[PDB]
Amino acid sequence: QPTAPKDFSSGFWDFNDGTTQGFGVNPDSPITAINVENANNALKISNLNSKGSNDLSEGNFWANVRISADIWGQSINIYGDTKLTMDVIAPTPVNVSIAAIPQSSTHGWGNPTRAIRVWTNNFVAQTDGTYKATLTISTNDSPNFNTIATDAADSVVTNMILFVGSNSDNISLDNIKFT
Ligand SMILES: OC[C@H]1O[C@@H](O[C@H]2[C@H](O)[C@@H](O)[C@H](O[C@H]3[C@H](O)[C@@H](O)[C@H](O[C@H]4[C@H](O)[C@@H](O)[C@H](O)O[C@@H]4CO)O[C@@H]3CO)O[C@@H]2CO)[C@H](O)[C@@H](O)[C@@H]1O
Ligand SMILES: [Ca+2]
Repeated sequence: QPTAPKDFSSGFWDFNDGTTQGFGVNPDSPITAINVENANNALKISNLNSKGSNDLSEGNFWANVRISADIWGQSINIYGDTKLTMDVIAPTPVNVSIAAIPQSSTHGWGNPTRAIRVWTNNFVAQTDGTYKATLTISTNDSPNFNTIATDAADSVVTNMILFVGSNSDNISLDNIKFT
């Protein structure tokens, strides 16, 4: 049930248009019974723990669910960029593991070198009641990200795959952007 973006004028995924802005379970995901929807102007990913998408290690993110913006219909020039950052939102401080594989027309895949984790102690309470952590993926963590960001001949991200793991059946991603 992924839904195309209605407004991507910010140049990054802010999920403020009520859509999953192209995101949904990836065809090659080992896990599929994961819910991906828009809630509270964010990308809400439910049941990660119940479906075994809870690997929190650095190199076994292969066991986690893979999501991708297959019906995104947009793109982002990332030449010269060095980071992929996003806010992880949850009602209580949880643990979330994220590995990413940005894709371009000529650089379709690269095995992530490592997944980046934010642990409970990384979450800060928000006045809205929820807790939020800032997760950042460097080009050092994703070779395909480094390849695209350093390839002036083809530095346009046309899609992306995220490996998402958590010990919480309720987390949200928001403001996923390259900088
Ligand atoms: O073709 C246009 C279409 O492409 C979509 O992207 C595809 C990639 O093109 C495709 O290469 C990629 O395939 C992955 C596959 O999903 C992985 O599961 C698999 O992983 C391998 C790993 O590479 C090996 O090193 C390791 O030893 O084993 C694992 C599995 O055992 O690797 C292949 C790549 O070789 O899948 C993408 C989609 O999931 C774009 O997303 C889309 O936008 C384009 O339209
Ligand atoms: Ca938002």
